[PDB]
Amino acid sequence: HKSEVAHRFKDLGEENFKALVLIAFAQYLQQCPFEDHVKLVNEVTEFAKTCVADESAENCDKSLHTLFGDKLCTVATLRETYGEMADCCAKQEPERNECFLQHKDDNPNLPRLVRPEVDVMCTAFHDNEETFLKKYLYEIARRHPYFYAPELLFFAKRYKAAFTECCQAADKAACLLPKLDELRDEGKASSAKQRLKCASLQKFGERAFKAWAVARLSQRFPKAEFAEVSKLVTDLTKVHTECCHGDLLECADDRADLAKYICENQDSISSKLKECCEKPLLEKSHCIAEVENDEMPADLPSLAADFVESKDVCKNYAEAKDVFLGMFLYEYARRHPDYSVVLLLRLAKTYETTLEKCCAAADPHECYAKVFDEFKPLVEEPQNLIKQNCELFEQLGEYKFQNALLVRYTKKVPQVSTPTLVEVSRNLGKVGSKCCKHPEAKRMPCAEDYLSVVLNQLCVLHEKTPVSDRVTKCCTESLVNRRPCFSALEVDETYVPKEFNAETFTFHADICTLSEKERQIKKQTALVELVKHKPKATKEQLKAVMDDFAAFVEKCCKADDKETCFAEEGKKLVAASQAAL
Ligand SMILES: O=C(O)C(F)(F)C(F)(F)C(F)(F)C(F)(F)C(F)(F)C(F)(F)C(F)(F)F
Ligand SMILES: O=C(O)C(F)(F)C(F)(F)C(F)(F)C(F)(F)C(F)(F)C(F)(F)C(F)(F)F
Ligand SMILES: O=C(O)C(F)(F)C(F)(F)C(F)(F)C(F)(F)C(F)(F)C(F)(F)C(F)(F)F
Ligand SMILES: O=C(O)C(F)(F)C(F)(F)C(F)(F)C(F)(F)C(F)(F)C(F)(F)C(F)(F)F
Ligand SMILES: CCCCCCCCCCCCCC(=O)O
Ligand SMILES: CCCCCCCCCCCCCC(=O)O
Ligand SMILES: CCCCCCCCCCCCCC(=O)O
Ligand SMILES: CCCCCCCCCCCCCC(=O)O
Repeated sequence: HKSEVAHRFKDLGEENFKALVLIAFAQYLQQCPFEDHVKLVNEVTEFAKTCVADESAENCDKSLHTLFGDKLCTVATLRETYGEMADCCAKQEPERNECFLQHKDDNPNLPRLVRPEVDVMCTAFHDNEETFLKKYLYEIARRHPYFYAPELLFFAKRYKAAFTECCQAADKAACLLPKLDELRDEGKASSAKQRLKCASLQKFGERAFKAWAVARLSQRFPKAEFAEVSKLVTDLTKVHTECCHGDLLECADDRADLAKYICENQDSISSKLKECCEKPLLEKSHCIAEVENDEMPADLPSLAADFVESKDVCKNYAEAKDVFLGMFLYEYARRHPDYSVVLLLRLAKTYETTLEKCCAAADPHECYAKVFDEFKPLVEEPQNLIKQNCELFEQLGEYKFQNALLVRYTKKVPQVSTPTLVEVSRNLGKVGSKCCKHPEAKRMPCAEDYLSVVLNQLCVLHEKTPVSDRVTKCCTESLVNRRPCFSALEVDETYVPKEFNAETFTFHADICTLSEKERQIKKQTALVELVKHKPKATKEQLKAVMDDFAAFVEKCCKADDKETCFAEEGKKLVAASQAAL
């Protein structure tokens, strides 16, 4: 109302307010120590409480943008430490605010955050939970300055749930370590996803983005009328566009206003939002973004009537090409929550190509009579890819599925570095476990959701240091062609076997003494090097060498004086292996 900071403090509650202020400041003042940020937070919090006590107390009617900038410009070492950023303080609002957005550091050169020992974590968590939690919130925020602050706070609350539970349990390490792995992977995916949607808006443009949203919103809210979906898609593009411009408060206000619109209109949208729409502002937009798909209307026609049979198909199309194509996308996607959005975009684009050709024909109805037959192969290709891979994740388990991928992908693009081949192949196997566990109807969307970040990881890595033309081609293909292109890659014909290196296939007794993870990575590193040396080896021959090594490790980890039969019984492996292939 009169005091933005008082209204924020009253909507958020003191605990959330303090945490969000810490995140916000940590993301701009990335090189100031924890101590100094605790101080900014306590000052902003005591100021906010004076505004809550009296909205017309001094400085309480200042904009939150103004107060944020004022406190940044108050920092004593700002020019010494952040240089150019201090020059933003010479400008007036709103130009000061825009100058700060430009001058955050993407890659602050901070050491990797090392996971301490369970004992050390659980003790620190016990002795001062808030300093432990807030210090890690600070460490993560300074390192991820574009991470949406409310989403970083939702992660913090899950970390705190994981410590509260696990620091009291019998086997602390057995409880905690898997939860921290899941959270790390979920957090990294959310950080990659957030960056990619903004890069993609810029790369592929606003039209592609609105198509993507029509498809997603129609799957989620299949009972909403097209005009409601189109209104939601218009507001969603504005939210996403503001959010990518990088102003946290503008992004939060835009999200909150859309959340409120959706909650005020549940009857026109979904029967699934009641619980989300009872949450406080902080959790409401988060909650909606995760909501389950509504059930579609039971009694939906064939799309044939409006999109093939109707004699007004070309007239309807020519009148507003993107609205008609959007209506097609809406009707297709509301019927297929089991499809990837990109599959729905391939279908939409196939229909566009066909109406473009055939609406420029004397008997349009004849030219486009059988358009629906072109959808058959497009739909099956990813359905088959999922069946074949999710039934291999069955036969094998996660680890041996990663191994099957390792051999498949090393043979397709053997020029890729071993660490990239091991990383992507491990990650693609963990996409198996996230998504092959889901029923049929959720498999292709789960797969899409996780492949988009996995293949972006692989591409970004790749275009910073290229190695393969065919990878570059798939990475610079259209949105809809990227995955099909990767899946179309054939075993590399032109690749020359890599010259045998004796070191690479030398193992010691330490291998018996590594975590499960490090031992899998050492083995997977060797496997890739095996395929790189002998790319001609077949399934039968590689299984034979793998089973030989498998039998070697088990024998040479049981034996007395292990490190010798590793040297000795291990040179027998490497000779027997070379000949055999
Ligand atoms: O690109 C990255 O930097 C990344 F986001 F870390 C990613 F590794 F690609 C990832 F998608 F997060 C992921 F961790 F591989 C994963 F989430 F897909 C997973 F495989 F671990 C899960 F199981 F979550 F799918
Ligand atoms: O690969 C891309 O860059 C792309 F933009 F995603 C696309 F393939 F062109 C598309 F977005 F799907 C699309 F074809 F333009 C469309 F399907 F979105 C549309 F044109 F049909 C509609 F009007 F439906 F938005
Ligand atoms: O974009 C999607 O993937 C989606 F599924 F359509 C959606 F995420 F539900 C969303 F509805 F678009 C949305 F962004 F989550 C939202 F609008 F519902 C919101 F409430 F989160 C915001 F806050 F954006 F309003
Ligand atoms: O078709 C499939 O099996 C798939 F799983 F959907 C796929 F993920 F797209 C993939 F094609 F396997 C792949 F992961 F994209 C890839 F093979 F292209 C690669 F990323 F692993 C490499 F590095 F080999 F290019
Ligand atoms: C999100 C704020 C609080 C986070 C508390 C967790 C700190 C311990 C784990 C940090 C190490 C990096 C994450 C990981 O690899 O699991
Ligand atoms: C002066 C420092 C104030 C900065 C605090 C930022 C507060 C963010 C509010 C987030 C509200 C949630 C909205 C949403 O994502 O739907
Ligand atoms: C081995 C890859 C991940 C595990 C599940 C198999 C995924 C293959 C199909 C993915 C296709 C969805 C996106 C698309 O339509 O292009
Ligand atoms: C000249 C080639 C040396 C032969 C050594 C092969 C090492 C690779 C085996 C990788 C094992 C993965 C599967 C398993 O656990 O058995």
